[PDB]
Amino acid sequence: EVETFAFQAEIAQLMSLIINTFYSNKEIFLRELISNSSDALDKIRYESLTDPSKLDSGKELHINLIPNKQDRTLTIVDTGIGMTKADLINNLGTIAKSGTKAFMEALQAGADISMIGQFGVGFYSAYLVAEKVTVITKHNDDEQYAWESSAGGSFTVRTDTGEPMGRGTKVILHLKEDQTEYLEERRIKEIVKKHSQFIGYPITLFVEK
Ligand SMILES: NS(=O)(=O)c1ccc(C(F)(F)F)cc1Cl
Repeated sequence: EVETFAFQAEIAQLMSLIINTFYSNKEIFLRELISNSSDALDKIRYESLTDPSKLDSGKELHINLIPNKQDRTLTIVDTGIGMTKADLINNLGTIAKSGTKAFMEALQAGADISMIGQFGVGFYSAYLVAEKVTVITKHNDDEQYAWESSAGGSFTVRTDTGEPMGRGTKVILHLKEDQTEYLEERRIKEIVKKHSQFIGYPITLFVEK
């Protein structure tokens, strides 16, 4: 059973801008998603300081980067706090309407797309490199859900029948045909070293057969 939702008009506008603007510095998508992962890990760590049972769904706090050249996907997995179904529908836990408004004013006032994370909507930079994004998530207070969008104004949400996650979020980037450099080990390593050197969780880059 799949539910289909329309993006708020302002978020559809943000996604179209990300997809249509000529902007060569696409690599910042990975910094933005790793930063969201770290924020999510901070949240469950803070909750665990006063309630250790919040880690019963998994004590390890980490980020994994999983390229798959056969599927042409880059997956970013974190064991952070996760998202409820309500969170997913509400723009993946962001204040995306007000963040988009601030972001587009900044762009007309000299800013560039790499600054997206300062406006709290960095998730949508995934569409710099992905034709489709799937988000699998598990929050302690809800079931496991799958969010998905190929832009075009709509997204779907469904209960996830896939591999149980324990707790956290998995962002699956179905990469555009000309963006497969982000599946190469040396390219991913370079981006992590450049932009994510001060992330306070282990970032493990998986290798492929
Ligand atoms: N930037 S991201 O897609 O890797 C991401 C990571 C974690 C979370 C959450 F907080 F919910 F766990 C949400 C997102 Cl959207």
